Amino acid sequence: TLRAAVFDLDGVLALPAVFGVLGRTEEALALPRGLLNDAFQKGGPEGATTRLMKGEITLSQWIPLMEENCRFSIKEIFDKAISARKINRPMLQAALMLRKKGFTTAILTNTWLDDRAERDGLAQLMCELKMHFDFLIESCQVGMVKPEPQIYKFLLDTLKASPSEVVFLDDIGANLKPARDLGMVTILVQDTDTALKELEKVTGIQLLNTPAPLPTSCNPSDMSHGYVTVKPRVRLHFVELGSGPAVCLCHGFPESWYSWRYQIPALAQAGYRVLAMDMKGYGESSAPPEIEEYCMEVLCKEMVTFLDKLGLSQAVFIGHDWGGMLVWYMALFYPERVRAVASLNTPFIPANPNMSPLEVFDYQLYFQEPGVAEAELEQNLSRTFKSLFRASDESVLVCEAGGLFVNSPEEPSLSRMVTEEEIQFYVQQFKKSGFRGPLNWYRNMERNWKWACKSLGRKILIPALMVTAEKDFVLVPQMSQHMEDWIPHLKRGHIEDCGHWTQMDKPTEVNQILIKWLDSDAR
Amino acid sequence: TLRAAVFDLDGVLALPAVFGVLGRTEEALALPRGLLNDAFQKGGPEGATTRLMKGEITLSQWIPLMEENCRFSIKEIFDKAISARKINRPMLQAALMLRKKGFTTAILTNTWLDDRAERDGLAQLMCELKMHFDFLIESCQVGMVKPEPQIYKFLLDTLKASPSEVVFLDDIGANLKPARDLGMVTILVQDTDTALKELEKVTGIQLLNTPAPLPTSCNPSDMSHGYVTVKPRVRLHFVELGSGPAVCLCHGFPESWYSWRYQIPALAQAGYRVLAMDMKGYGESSAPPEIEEYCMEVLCKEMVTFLDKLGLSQAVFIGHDWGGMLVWYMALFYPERVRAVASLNTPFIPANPNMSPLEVFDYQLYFQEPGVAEAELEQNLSRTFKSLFRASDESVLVCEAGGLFVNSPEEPSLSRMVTEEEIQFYVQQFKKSGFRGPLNWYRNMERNWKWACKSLGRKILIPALMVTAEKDFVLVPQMSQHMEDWIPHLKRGHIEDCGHWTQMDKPTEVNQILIKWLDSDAR
Ligand SMILES: Cc1ccc(Nc2cc(C)c3c(O)cccc3n2)cc1F
Ligand SMILES: Cc1ccc(Nc2cc(C)c3c(O)cccc3n2)cc1F
Repeated sequence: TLRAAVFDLDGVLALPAVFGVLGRTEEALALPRGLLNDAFQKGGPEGATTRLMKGEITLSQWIPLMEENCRFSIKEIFDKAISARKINRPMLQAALMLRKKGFTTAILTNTWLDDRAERDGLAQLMCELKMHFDFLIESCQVGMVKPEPQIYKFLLDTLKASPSEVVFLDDIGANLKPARDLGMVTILVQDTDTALKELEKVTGIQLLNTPAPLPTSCNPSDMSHGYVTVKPRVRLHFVELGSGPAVCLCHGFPESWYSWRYQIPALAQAGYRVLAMDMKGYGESSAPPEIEEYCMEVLCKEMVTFLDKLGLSQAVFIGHDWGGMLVWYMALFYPERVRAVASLNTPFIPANPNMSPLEVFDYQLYFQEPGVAEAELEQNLSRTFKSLFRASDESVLVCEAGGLFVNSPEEPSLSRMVTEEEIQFYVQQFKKSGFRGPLNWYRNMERNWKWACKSLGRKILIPALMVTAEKDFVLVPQMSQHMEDWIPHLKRGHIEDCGHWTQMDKPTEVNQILIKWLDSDAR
Repeated sequence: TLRAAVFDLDGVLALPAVFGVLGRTEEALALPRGLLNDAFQKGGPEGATTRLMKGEITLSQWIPLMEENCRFSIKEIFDKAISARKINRPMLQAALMLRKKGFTTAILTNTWLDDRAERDGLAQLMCELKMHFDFLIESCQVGMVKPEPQIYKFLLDTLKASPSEVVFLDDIGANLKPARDLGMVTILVQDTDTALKELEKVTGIQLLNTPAPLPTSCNPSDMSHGYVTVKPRVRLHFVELGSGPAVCLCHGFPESWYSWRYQIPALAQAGYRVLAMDMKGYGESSAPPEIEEYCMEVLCKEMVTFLDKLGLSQAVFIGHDWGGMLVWYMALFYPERVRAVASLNTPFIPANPNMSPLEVFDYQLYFQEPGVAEAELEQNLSRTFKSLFRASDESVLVCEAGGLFVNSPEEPSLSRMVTEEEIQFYVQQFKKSGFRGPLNWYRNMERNWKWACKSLGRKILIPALMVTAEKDFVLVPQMSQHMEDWIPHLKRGHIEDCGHWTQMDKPTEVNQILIKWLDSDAR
């Protein structure tokens, strides 16, 4: 039985093949057939290309030697061919499905050491692909090349498997040949669909016509964890991924940086430097007990200090729920520090200066009395998160009846939005500080209103996005209707059949909405 | 006696004053004298400008109201005026000198909430200035304005000082008036030199004609600390500051991320995202005991994984000593991941394939035997660092005589390059893992040579800088003479009267050299 799948890069995981550009250049320039392909393979295992593929020489050293075997521009031809080569999405998807089902996956490729001025494009491609596989074996790093028999024995050694346990996929029959002679299952890849039919048939796993997959998530132990002391007793923790303009993600109640797990790899891949916060009172961030430590004024001031200490003059701020509330106040009180602002679910409603704030919000009154909601929420963490984190149809949820979970099961079923593993991550995070810090975010209504009244004559004029979730019953889309009065250039997004837990309910659409808005309005 | 100094921003810490552009526009457009200055102050404490300065309205909301009081472009005039306004360097220098001598320093300014498309320029200015002061009091954040008496009582309250203990500096006599009526020492700032003469006279501290100050350093507790697991038993720690292209700083033996303390704020201010590493075996990074864990191949592989996990397709790599050696091998084996490479002191010398590496390097033989050098180096950490970290003339330093510190004092004097506090930072870092991990970097000579021989046919063709230190007797400038044979486009820098500890010996020149090279060759 098969337990490992091995894929080539050029012509298998990445298309169009760089090999196929030599033939196209010949046809475009009306040169003799196979002229450029011949110059490329000139000298066989003794030639310039074999030296390049073994890592003896770099791509820039090879360009003049290739120009020789040819005797326009080889650099220009290869630059265009490398730029045009993109990830073969259905092939990646099939590799992803096999790994998910327990297969050890690997990429085995004949490649070079790229020192071209434009090497970054390829570096980015390899980075995106590699994260999805157990191993990446590059000819130029191992000083071995396909079809030499040693690279295959090296592949089996790294895989810790016998040939009969390995499916090997390649677009070059000659490179496929030694794997077969060893006893491996082999697929000659010409067109993707037929290759996948062959793969599906031999593995007994459905790979073709499969349902739309969820975006890539985060493994906590694989992330870069950052820590910033904003004041003597206050430290802020964040997860960081990517390069480009800074995008600060702000979760709600009772959440985590992990609530953005589906957005982090997507936003970093779209060209942003993502900073996913543990908001004050949560996870690895500090959780002081005092109520006043959680008023909007102090939270926003600490987020400014967080930027100060990291050396960031600005960040784009994206918030959900209480994070969405924070983000509107960052835009109103610190516009110089906010590149752009986006809120998921939380509308921006100016404070009524002629009315106190306490005058679907029975939840907020139950949360007022210190200790009451903490007692109920901390009693059984697994139950708390399983009851809370549910889609619109999964509804398991007043104050009065004396509690949030009065007519709720002791052992709720697992929502379709989460796995048992993901629930347990939240359980482990909440074991450190409990619910006091998180609940204090609701305990500053009067302070928050007083502070908000100072902004009543202002408008939000920096780039802004409001994202509504059709089926959020706490933060209803209708509550955002008058926002344009205060944010005239406000851009919008809307997600149908989406509950309160936007990021995990509808991750694909959240990502589509944010990336499109970031690229048009945030740089 | 004075213990606090308060500075205005416009016309004091930043020049030319934004107020002085109204008069220049009037003269350029041949408009009636004081026309634009009059429209600006129209309505007094009831006017549009007072509302803007109190934070009732944002700059973008104020532009149309100002256009009104005027009845070209107000936005255009202010955009140019804000862009032109730069930090008043000698004034900042004097504020820096007073704080160093125990003064509580603060900025008190009449400013606005900037929501302009180009607000970043000012956000960057405020960030650079603020880090150097105890307090920043902005009119738009406190809803109070100079010359109203409450802002002055608020300033005294934040300062926790009585008026007679405060020197207050302002370019507007009317704004200076209430501080004087309270009993504060006041300086009307017209020209900088005269203002500083007045400041020097009243404080009794030399501020004018003072020696060239060292670049801004790092306070460890004020930095963002990052942590990346590169493999099960290996975690890498780094300090991170700034935005822009990633610049990875790699220290030598027996050093720390803190060895780059003078480069971190300078490089971040020049527009780079600095990642200052604790190299494997050092500080908060993991220190496994095994020798093989420290061969160049594994170290370079882990640095690639560090980039993978942070989502960085490339970084510019800058190394000193053993970090300089690592950085040349990153360029040779991973060019796709290296934006540009720079080495301080460490030359690039290709391996001799016909000769073993063991055949000024008596230090390296003494370091070979596990436990010997650890015993001597760990015996007294304060003595180890005080003896090592010295300028070219301070020389307190064979193997034979049986030791590194044979004819060295038990209590060495403090080098001019370091403070007692800085030595103690290194002492505290080294208390965690000792010298085993650091010394293992010298214990892979044969493995490193074997790995290096695979690169003998390659050239370094990506952007590269070699920086030589005249008085480094281990890594002598003459050892770098043939480097061009392998790095043809190699750029150079040279530092005279500089010992082995380049960064702390000559910080100003290191920064000048790196920034100039980064801006021309690294983006
Ligand atoms: C159970 C529950 C209730 C409310 C919220 N979210 C919010 C968010 C904001 C922003 C609120 C708010 O601003 C006022 C009152 C209640 C609020 N509830 C989240 C929950 F998990
Ligand atoms: C005491 C001492 C000796 C040498 C070095 N630096 C180096 C750096 C490299 C890079 C070396 C090397 O490559 C071979 C042998 C010795 C080396 N010494 C640093 C010290 F603090």
